[PDB]
Amino acid sequence: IKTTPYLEGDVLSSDSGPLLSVFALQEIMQKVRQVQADDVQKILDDIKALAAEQVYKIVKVPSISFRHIVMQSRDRVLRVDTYYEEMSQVGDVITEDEPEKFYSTIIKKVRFIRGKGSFILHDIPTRDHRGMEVAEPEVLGVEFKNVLPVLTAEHRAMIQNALDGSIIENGNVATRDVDVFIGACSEPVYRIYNRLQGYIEAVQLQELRNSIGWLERLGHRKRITYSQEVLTDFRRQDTIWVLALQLPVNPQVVWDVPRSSIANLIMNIATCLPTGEYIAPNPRISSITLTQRITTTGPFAILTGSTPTAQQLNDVRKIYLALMFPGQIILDLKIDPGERMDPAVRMVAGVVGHLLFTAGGRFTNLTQNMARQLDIALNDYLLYMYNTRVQVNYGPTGEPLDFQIGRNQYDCNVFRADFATGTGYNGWATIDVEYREPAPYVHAQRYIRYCGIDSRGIGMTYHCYNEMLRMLVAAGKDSEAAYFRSMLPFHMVRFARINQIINEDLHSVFSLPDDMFNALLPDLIAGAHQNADPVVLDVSWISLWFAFNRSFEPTHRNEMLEVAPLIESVYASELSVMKVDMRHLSLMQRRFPDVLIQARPSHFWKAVLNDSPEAVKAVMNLSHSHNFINIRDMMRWVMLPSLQPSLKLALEEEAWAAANDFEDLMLTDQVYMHRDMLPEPRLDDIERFRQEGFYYTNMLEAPPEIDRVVQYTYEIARLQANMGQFRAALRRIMDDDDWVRFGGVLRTVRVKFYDARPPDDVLQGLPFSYDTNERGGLAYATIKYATETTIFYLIYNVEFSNTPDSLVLINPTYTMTKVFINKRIVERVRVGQILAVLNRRFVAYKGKMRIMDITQSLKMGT
Amino acid sequence: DHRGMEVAEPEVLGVEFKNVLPVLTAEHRAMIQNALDGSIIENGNVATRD
Repeated sequence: IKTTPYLEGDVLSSDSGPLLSVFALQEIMQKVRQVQADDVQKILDDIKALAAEQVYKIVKVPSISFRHIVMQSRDRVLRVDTYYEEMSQVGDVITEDEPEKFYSTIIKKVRFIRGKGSFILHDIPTRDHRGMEVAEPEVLGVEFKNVLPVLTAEHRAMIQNALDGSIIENGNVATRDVDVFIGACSEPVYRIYNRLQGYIEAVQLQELRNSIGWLERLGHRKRITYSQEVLTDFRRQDTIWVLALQLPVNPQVVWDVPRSSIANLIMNIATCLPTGEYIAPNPRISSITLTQRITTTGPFAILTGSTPTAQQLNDVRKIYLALMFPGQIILDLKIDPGERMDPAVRMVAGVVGHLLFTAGGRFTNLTQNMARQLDIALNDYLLYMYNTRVQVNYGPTGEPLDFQIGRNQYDCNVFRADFATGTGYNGWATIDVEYREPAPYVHAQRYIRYCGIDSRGIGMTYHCYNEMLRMLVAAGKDSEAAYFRSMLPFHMVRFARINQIINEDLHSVFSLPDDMFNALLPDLIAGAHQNADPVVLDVSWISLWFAFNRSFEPTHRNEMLEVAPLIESVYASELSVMKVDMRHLSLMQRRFPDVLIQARPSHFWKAVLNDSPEAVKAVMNLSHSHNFINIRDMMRWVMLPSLQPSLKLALEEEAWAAANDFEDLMLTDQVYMHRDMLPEPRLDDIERFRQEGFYYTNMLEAPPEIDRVVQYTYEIARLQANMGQFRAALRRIMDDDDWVRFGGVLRTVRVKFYDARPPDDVLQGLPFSYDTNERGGLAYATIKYATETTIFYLIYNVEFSNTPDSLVLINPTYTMTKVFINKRIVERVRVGQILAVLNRRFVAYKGKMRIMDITQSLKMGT
Repeated sequence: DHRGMEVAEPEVLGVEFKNVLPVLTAEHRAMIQNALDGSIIENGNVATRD
């Protein structure tokens, strides 16, 4: 099957060009760009990647959560957990001038803790010892290698046997027996791991059966193309089932998002629209000699023999898109002052648009302007008269079609456009919407039938076509009357194919709800679109004639159709996660009023949308660029009740529950400034320095005293900077030797470990930045209240005593700032209790367990 | 945006006072700034437009 040829510049061609779905996507994006104007394969692949989303990581060995530092001694070593530094390094600079940056950073923090907390064990290694199953040293949550060579032999032996005593303990659960042992893990990720394990130990095989049944229901509805049943091999007891997602999605959740009509249309295009070809009713007629084709003289004879080019091809496929989407796509005429042509093409477009397009009834895909243009064009054609002379009887007004024509006085004024019933178009006294059975999607019960026919036709006509022929036989134009009489079956079969495409392939969650579809036309006639918004595209004149002379026959179905329930369920789960993120952000703001920063619903929405899958971000961005929202929409949408339960949402809720303590999130406000003479090694007598070593930090181990300390809130700091005595005040008060606090707001802090002398910036930086703008301003030099601040852990290398050139600070200097924390990050512990972190219960499934989920396993598709 | 509220910049207001800032004291500038920043922006509807 190949399309009928079209002229390309000077030579005919019959190639299909780009895909129809790609064309629709680029046309809609270009249109919305023009809307705002005062990659299509990338976005399609971004939508495709939504299926490949994976939440829980099946890992061989849990991540190491501790490490050690040893310095010239056997009794004690320093220990540190890596969780705090990994939590801190994902930070970003914070100012209260940017609430959206603030809350986007918080969202990044909680997403990081959720992602690092979600994991599970499958195939742990085992070793044997005297018939006892013992875990390997590497599977633990604590890694130690540097401590072994340096320690005294007795301590080495008494830690070696204790390490060897890590015997695997056996136990049984609902899935028979598994392996249990002790381990070490940090608190938040262990809480997330426990929550995930508790969800896993829940059993919902009945939910699996219901999901299978819904899949089969949708499958026999889509029995024309969807067929995949693999259930025969699933039933083996040596398996583990992870029901991470509930498949019977609820369309109300995804249809509650305000101004989401454009995004829903665009992603329905992405996931359902098929690819076709454009075929003439009589193939290969464009190759025969033109003398055969242009038989005589007339407007129809002039348009006969013309051939289209790429512009008309694109406009014809735009027309077909509008026909396949009645309630979302409307059309108008592309009008410019540069047009010049025969009015014959305008007359034929006028006479044919009444047959091709529908108005009134239950749905209309034309504008009032377009309907009026079609009416005046048909008036011009009916008044146009070249080979005969017949009588005409005009009416009282100057309206189009307000006359009577023919030997019998026949009223053509019915064909004047009216949206109340649709007399002049295909909605004229013919049923088009009907209900048969409860659909698998509970909001898309309707069936759309053009011209009242169903594919489940030879020689059938319909009402509008019958009175069209009645018009034309009253007008006495028997030439094109016979032409339309002969061309009837092609029109009927093409509209049957369009009906089949509309009713069968397009059934998805993204179809417009029935109430909104019925209320679209009242909103259109009223003029105020309070609920939904369609889009209107421009199309040329002769594209109508070429559309009536062409057809649409599919060749390749949409490849994404095999995972569309999966991607839509994931998409709804993402919406639910974002909504609960909004809720918990609002609650956290209420919970901590004195130190958090006030933001608006728009700020919260942008913050929660900043970290999101790319397809979701792009579709929301384009929808909200096309159509607007206000604070009222956010305040309503945050209060709506519906949610989509999921493992992802449960993990998010548990992440918030662990993040109730905002201080544990590597955020604080306990930053202080106080001059300390920076300690340095004496480096005079070599042997004692080698035996001792030295390490230092700016840690505040205890909170400072309530007296001899001042506070600077941001407003006082701003006013002092605007005055210009900020440096003087700080200088005098620090010459007074007092503590100072930069409290009021949350500051991100980084942590970093140093084995040598660092650059001077981290040594003696300041919590603020001071910039002296040009003289003659309103407010003089200004202050950025918060900037990069880094707590540092300085531990020198004893070997570098041979080369002090990289270790001497040349000239003595002061240390400027200090930070207070309450949690333990690095602590000095005696070697007698290194193993004191082995306090968490690790469980693991056997290797022979086959652990998976069929909803993600189905994506093979063969 | 100040304290979560939209406040217009001080130059949209048709008052020129850049010359008298260096003569005021601490308290005077404090009350002048406190009065100035409180001119929030309210929302309204005109001809069914926001």
